[PDB]
Order: sequence, then C-alpha cells, then structure tokens
Amino acid sequence: MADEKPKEGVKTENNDHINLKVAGQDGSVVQFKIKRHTPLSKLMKAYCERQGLSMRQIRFRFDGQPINETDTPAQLEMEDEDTIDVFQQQTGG
Repeated sequence: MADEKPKEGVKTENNDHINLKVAGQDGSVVQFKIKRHTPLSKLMKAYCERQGLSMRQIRFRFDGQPINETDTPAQLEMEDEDTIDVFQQQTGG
C-alpha cells in the first residue's frame, strides 16, 4: 500500500529505472529496482544490511572496477538485471 505508493492520487515513474542484482561469495544474490540517476549506494548498503555483511568486510565491483557510494549506475552505463560482484575485503582483527 503506502510502502509502494504514496497517498497521492496521480503519480508515476516512467523514468529510466533499472534492476541491479548483486552476487556475493556465498552465491547469494539480491535484486533491486532503482533509477539510473539514483545512487546505487542505497542498494549496496541495503545488500550488506540484509545479508549480514559490513562495508569494511566486503566490496562491490562492476565492469571490473570497484564501486563506491559516490558512484551512480548511469556512469557505468549498466543495464537492468545486470550482476554486481561482491568480494570479502575482510583484513584486520
């Protein structure tokens, strides 16, 4: 209900929104629906929060290059239903 649509009457998002999927070392993949101009950081942090991972423990990577919260999906010119590579950067103690 309100978790997907506001109390407003006429509203729509025909914007260019793409689906991004992220794959971890475990083989666990999560799918997200965000806008091309929307920071992927949202889905990235959402991934670790739901998966039980830390940003200091893992890292996202696309097009071979590492992803940051300062990166947007439109910069990498990625398409919907593409896959993100996550790896464990756990080093310390």
